[PDB]
Amino acid sequence: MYEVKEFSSGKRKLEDYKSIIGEEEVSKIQEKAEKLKGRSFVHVNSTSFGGGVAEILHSLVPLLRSIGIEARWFVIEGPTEFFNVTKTFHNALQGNESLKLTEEMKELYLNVNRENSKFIDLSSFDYVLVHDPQPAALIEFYEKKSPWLWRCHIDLSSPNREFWEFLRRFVEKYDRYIFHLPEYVQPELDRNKAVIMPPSIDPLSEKNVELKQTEILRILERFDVDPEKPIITQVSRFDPWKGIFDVIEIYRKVKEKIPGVQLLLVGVMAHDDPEGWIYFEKTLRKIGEDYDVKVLTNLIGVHAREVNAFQRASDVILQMSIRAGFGLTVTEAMWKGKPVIGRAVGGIKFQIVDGETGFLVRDANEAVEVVLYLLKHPEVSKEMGAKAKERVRKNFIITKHMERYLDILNSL
Ligand SMILES: O=c1ccn([C@@H]2O[C@H](COP(=O)(O)OP(=O)(O)O[C@H]3O[C@H](CO)[C@@H](O)[C@H](O)[C@H]3O)[C@@H](O)[C@H]2O)c(=O)[nH]1
Repeated sequence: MYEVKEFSSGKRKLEDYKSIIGEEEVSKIQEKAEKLKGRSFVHVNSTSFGGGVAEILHSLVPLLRSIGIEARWFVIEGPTEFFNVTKTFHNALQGNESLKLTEEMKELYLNVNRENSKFIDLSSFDYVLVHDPQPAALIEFYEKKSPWLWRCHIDLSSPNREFWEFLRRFVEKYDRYIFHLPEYVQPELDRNKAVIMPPSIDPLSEKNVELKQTEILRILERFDVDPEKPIITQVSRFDPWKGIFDVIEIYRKVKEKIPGVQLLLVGVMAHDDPEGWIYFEKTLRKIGEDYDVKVLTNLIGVHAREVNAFQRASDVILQMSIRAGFGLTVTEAMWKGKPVIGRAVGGIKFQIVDGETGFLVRDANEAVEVVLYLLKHPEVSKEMGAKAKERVRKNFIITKHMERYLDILNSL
């Protein structure tokens, strides 16, 4: 078990967001964190590098720090055979009821959880929070003297039975379980000690920070994207159920009346995600030699900062997911003042206030209508964008995410 101590984001302090949230909120926040001043609020997970969760802590911990709470962050160490197993666990918990949980696995998972719990005495802190499955078992290697919270960053609606019944022996021990959406809360758990806490975006990160026109134009020209013509964009993982092919049809029907329209299919995926690269290849084969369609991925040099650009340069952003999680992508777009058009699923039906911040449609033809409408009425589009930004500012910001943590600690 290791400890971060440093923070990439730097010294993320509430003050760094004052301009973004206003002083009434910066106060409302400071007030709620005084009643917990000097407390111990530690976090435990699997890494401080590869992961959005890690990126969240790098800003969330400093923040808690700078507001009177002695927040601290510990990580778990381990051999490949542990993460490969936890990878199986991860996929098993999210469907894929074709994986087998063997004893060799349980031994390794639990053991690794044993050795890592002898480096730091988590039970000595006022509040303990554990992130995802990898360290969920730490709770039975100490004598609780304070509340322990279980933060889940994945779906648990249709979990491989075998695997859930195992992880459940540890989860049920925590005082509270935290899920992104009220569809991830497995019934085997007491819905009174369950908590809905949507993920959040950080206004000051590479992905969301506001770039300067010159840079946006440098990234645009680099990927042969004409900013002087209209642009529609869908940011997402390349898999069979994200509407990627529907989007391609919306771009084509739209393109009959607006022959200059461009489509940006943006997606960052890990190189050990064969599934996603196959679907990627399939998309290119489907698009053919129509270069008004831009397939932009990290294979070609696209990362957080380029994604930022692509979203800012978009006139309309889509999310025709058939099956979706919370949809932080819709959150980022909304925060950038863009009207979103997407199916009503997962976090997409929650974030979009149809007809106000964006539109919830049922198919591609309904999608085509609204894209033309929006593109036709840039003022209506400016309006929908402005209100969608506010919804984010008042509901899904990292500072609002933290304030949610206070509310929970103030209720123990
Ligand atoms: O091509 C991409 C796709 C995503 N992002 C970033 O990732 C976030 C969006 O993630 P979403 O695209 O919101 O992630 P999910 O597809 O919802 O992740 C799935 O897989 C997760 C576990 O890995 C589960 O917890 C989720 O519920 C499940 O929906 C955004 O903030 C982006 O910054 C990119 O930069 N490029």
